Amino acid sequence: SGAIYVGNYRVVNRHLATHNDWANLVWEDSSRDLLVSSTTAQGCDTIARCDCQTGVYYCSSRRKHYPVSFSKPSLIFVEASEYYPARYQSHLMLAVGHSEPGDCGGILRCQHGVVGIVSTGGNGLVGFADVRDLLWLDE
Ligand SMILES: NC(=O)[C@H]1CCCN(C(=O)Cc2cc(F)ccc2Cl)C1
Ligand SMILES: [Zn+2]
Repeated sequence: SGAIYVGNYRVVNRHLATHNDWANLVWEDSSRDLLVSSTTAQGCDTIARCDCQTGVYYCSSRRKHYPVSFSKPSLIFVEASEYYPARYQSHLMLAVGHSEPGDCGGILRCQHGVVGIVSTGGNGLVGFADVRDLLWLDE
């Protein structure tokens, strides 16, 4: 669980979106595992606009933050689940680091701000759905 709040936006993993997020939909993309919904109050997260490859993510299964090097956003094959058939998930960045199914929603961030959220993982790897290209979150 976990979301990014930037202005009147709520960014969540599309597979964990609620009835409320779908009834207030702005944008959603199954290929990225992302869903953005409208909120009434103001959100104060800063989104990073950069090409950083180092940062810190929160791992809720360990109740700890961890520093990682992560790859550049790309199309990576993701094993079938109860939410999706087997497919390439776009805009994904991988890191060596601990991850568990309930860790989805944990924020990844660099000195510039929010980079993305935990979306995939397994075998000592952790995958993050990137949000730095979503320029419209700012405006
Ligand atoms: N983005 C997706 O399609 C997700 C949907 C939920 C399932 N999923 C995972 O990777 C689950 C997972 C397994 C594991 F061994 C360690 C961490 C995680 Cl996040 C793919
Ligand atoms: Zn950065």
